[PDB]
Amino acid sequence: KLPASFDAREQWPQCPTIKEIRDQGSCGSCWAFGAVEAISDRICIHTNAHVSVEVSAEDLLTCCGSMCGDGCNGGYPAEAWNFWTRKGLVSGGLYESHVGCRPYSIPPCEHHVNGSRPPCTGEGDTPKCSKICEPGYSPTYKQDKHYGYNSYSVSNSEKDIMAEIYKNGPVEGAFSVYSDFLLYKSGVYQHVTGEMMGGHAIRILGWGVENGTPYWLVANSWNTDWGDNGFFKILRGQDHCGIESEVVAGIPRT
Repeated sequence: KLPASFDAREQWPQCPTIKEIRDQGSCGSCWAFGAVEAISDRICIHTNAHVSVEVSAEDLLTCCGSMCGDGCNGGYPAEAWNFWTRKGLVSGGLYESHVGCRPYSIPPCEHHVNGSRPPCTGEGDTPKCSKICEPGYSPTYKQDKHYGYNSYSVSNSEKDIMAEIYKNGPVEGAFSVYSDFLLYKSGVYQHVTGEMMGGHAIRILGWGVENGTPYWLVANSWNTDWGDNGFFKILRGQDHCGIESEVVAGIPRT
């Protein structure tokens, strides 16, 4: 029995990461961001908020290597969660936050919107895998690793995905980004036209029905000035743009 609407931000109010929107910068690291964001949320949910950390996008992006794909050139969500179970992920906050072991090294930028930051450019170089924490942070890189207990894909079934989010927290997903999605502002996105811009991985954290239209509540990784404060809603129940076909998650290892 699942609720008709659900928002992980309201279900687990003591988990700040669930509400946080990150910026992948000028790097096609969405595959890593959707994973570390969901993992962050799950670690907090898993420990009843006793442990709440921003898992490092940098660590995943830079240290997984070819197994996860091509760093800033694109990657595989499935392997992102596998890396978490196999090698673990240290903490790390936003660019220049000096938060955590390995904060993100790529600067934030304007993603399809005007703003005070520089406009995003084409996927840059992937930073090096540096297995050491930033100065002043404790514990050591090895000791700060947070491991996944397991990882799995979720079937292409809205009920299965809703049940997964309901029970275990936000998940990572991916969908086809068309040009008519770029200027999203609010409402339930439904693809009607546009050039297929490429697959994009994100974090799904809830669902609902807005004026009869069923939707998934999703966090993008394009900062807070893109979309609806960084989030968006997309049509649910018809594997729209493949939104229900690339869902992956996993349970944290204490």
